[PDB]
Amino acid sequence: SRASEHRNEKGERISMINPRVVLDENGISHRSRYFIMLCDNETAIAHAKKTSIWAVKKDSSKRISDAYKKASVYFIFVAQQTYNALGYAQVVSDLNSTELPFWSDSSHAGGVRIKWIKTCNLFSAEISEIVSHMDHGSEARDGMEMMYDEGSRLCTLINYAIMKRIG
Repeated sequence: SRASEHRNEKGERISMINPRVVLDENGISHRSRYFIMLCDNETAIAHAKKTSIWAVKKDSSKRISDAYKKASVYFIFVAQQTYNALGYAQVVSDLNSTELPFWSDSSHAGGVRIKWIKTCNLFSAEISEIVSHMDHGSEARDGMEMMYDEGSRLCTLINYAIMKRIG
């Protein structure tokens, strides 16, 4: 609990990576919010990367729409079996039950439009570690919200991994 007690002078929790970012007491930023998508279907991700659409499950739809209305929301995409990084995107529309992708099913409340920031298919060991511990030390649940510092690390690690493969 050295993260949870990392504070400014006023006792507000702050990010460990960016001290300018104030967090609530679950380590979440008011302005940039991050959700993990565990991808088990190569055809779905190929479709999502081409058409900039994703499906939101019923178990996480309410939290995701709450966040979309209050902050910038990002989805970080990771292969289910390996935690390979697949990319990250900003959510740029609210849930639309009419615009679901072909691969969705009754577990999904609706679709959202996204704007891709990075796309790749790469293993990053540090990405895998973060995802392995995202649910209070246990492995991530699909669609869960992560802490600001987790999202910021994942995005940088994806950016760095892509950058390094070009070289």
